[PDB]
This record gives sequence, C-alpha cells and structure tokens, in this order.
Amino acid sequence: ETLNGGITDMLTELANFEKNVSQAIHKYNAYRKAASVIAKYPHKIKSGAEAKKLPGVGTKIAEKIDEFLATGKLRKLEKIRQDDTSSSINFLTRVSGIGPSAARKFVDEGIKTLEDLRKNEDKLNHHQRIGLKYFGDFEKRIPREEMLQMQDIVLNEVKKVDSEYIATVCGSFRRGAESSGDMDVLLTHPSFTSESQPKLLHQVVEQLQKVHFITDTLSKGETKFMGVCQLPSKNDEKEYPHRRIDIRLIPKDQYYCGVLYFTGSDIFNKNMRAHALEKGFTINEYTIRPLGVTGVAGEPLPVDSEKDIFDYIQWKYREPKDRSE
DNA sequence: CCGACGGAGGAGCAGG
DNA sequence: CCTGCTCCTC
DNA sequence: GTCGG
Ligand code: NA
Ligand code: NA
Repeated sequence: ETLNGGITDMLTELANFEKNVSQAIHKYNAYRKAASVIAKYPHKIKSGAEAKKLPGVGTKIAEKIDEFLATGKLRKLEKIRQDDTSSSINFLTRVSGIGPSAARKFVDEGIKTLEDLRKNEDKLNHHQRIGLKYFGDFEKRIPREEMLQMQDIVLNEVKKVDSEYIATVCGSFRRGAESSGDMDVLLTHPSFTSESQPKLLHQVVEQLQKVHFITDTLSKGETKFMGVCQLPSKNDEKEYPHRRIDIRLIPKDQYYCGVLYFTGSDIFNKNMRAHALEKGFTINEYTIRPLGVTGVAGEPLPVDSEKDIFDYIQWKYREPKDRSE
C-alpha cells in the first residue's frame, strides 16, 4: 500500500477539486506539493503537528490530517463527493480537451456523463471528440516494454525520412521507469537553429501516419505536434490500446537543454538550476546563460550535449537513471 | 502581512 | 492578412 | 494553501 496513502489520497482528491471545480490552480499545486512530500516521508504520521514540520504542509492541512486520523474521513471531502455538480465537473475533466471551463459549461447545460457527451457530439470540438473516443485507453499506463517498441518505430521511421534528424524519447521513460503515462519525443535538425527546410516536423508526422503508427491529431503546428499512436497488432494477439504522443521540434542549439528539461525529474530540475545559481548561471528549458555582475543574464552558452550543461556549472554528469531528484 | 506560485504552442475565438 | 485573448495541455 | 521575504 503506502505508509500514509490514506492521507495522500485525501490530499490528491482535494487537489483535483481545487483544480477542476474551484479553478484554484495554486491550491491544486499546494495540495499536490503536500501529497508529494508526505508520500516521501518515511514514517507514519501520528498527528497533524507531525506533518506540519514538513515543507509544504501548513495550518489547514495539519488540521485536516488531525481529523482524518481521528475519524478516518474528511467531511469537506464527504460533502464534495455527494454534491452531484462538483463531481460531474470533476469527472468530465478526465476527457482530453475538457478542462475546468468546458466541464462546468457542459454540466450547466445538462451534460454530466460520457453518454451525455456521445449524445452531444455537435457541442464537442475535435480534440474533445478524440479524447472521448479514447477515454478508456488514455487512462491506461504504458508498460516499459511497450515504450521500447514505440521508441524503436519512432527513431527507425525518423531515420528513414532523414539520417540527420535527432530524436530523443524523454520523460520518466528515459530515467528508466517501469511505465509511462505517454510518449514525449524531442526532435531537431541541423538546418533549424535559433538564427534561422520549412516542413521539418510535418514530414516526420506524415511518415508516422503513413505506416499507420499515428492515428489521430489533437493539435499540430510548425514546432509542436500532439496526437495519438498505436502499436501494430502482432497478428497473433489482441490490438494494443491507443496512446498519447507529443513531438516537439526544437532548434539544435537549444536541443539538449530541452532534452535535459523534459527528462526531469521536476525535483532534479529544481535542484539543478538551484546549483546553477550559486555558481553564477541560469538555466531554463532553452539555454544556460551566465550571470551577470548586477544579476543580468548574458548570451546563451554553446551546448552540444547534456554533459556540457553539467560541466558549465561544475556538476558531475548524472545518468538519466540517477536523475529522480 | 502579502505577493508568488512555470509558462508557451496550438485551437478557437474576437477584432482590427 | 494580422495581433491578442482564454482554454487546454504537459 | 503554503512559503519566504
Ligand atoms: Na510546514
Ligand atoms: Na481534460
């Protein structure tokens, strides 16, 4: 199970409410931040005062923990769950393309279920229809061995379009995770820099649709594709679940800052650019830049690999498998 | 107290 | 044609 | 909702 999972489930459920119903994004991250640090906490919380010591748990969450520990539930949560409007709004946001704004409008005009969504196709946009059509699959995890094939098809199909493309599958997968939520692909080409072939991403997408790897399109422009993919059925067995795949085209001079940022983790990203500051550097997802007598960032530094970023700030290179914080 | 909390590409709209 | 807005995504 | 300044 998990030492404190009853508490972290309570917080995560509260986070979804603030995000989906209240439209309080910062409260959503507050509950998420508290849920994270408590999931890492290697003891089993016996009081709200104990949890309040941790960074991210404050007065209000400590009192809710005192109540959950004493009675086994949270009344704020109990009243929210039996409120039919709040929870229907919550549920509809699980459809890709339906955020908190669209979810409330739907529930306002009597639309509360997937069945209601299917009876009202006229009121959905293209993204929302694809999210509805694949509602079940998109909530399924991707086992690592399925990522490996998907990765193999992607890089192989990419190389066939041009040997000069470079593609890196990032996310938790690159750190060696047993499963992935989606597939996130970072693409670049030497002919695309910041001081700068006009269909570089389209040609790679075209090829993936042609071998019927990419099945649908959620959004697509010159630098960012968000769509749907599916592995080919072995022909002995049942077909695979449709999966989400994003493909970003990044200038070559910003590629490995991107690969590093979208590899993560978000904690490691936080710590890495923390260290960078103590050494006189600033890193975002695009560049690493020097500071800066008064604190002004200078011109981007040349980066040919991930290790160049580690070397500038004088950090020992760390494998993606060792970058979970 | 009191402001910050990641933030930009693309879809879909308004409007110049 | 263009910019600029919310919304959604990650 | 929480934190740091
Ligand atoms: Na605290
Ligand atoms: Na959604």
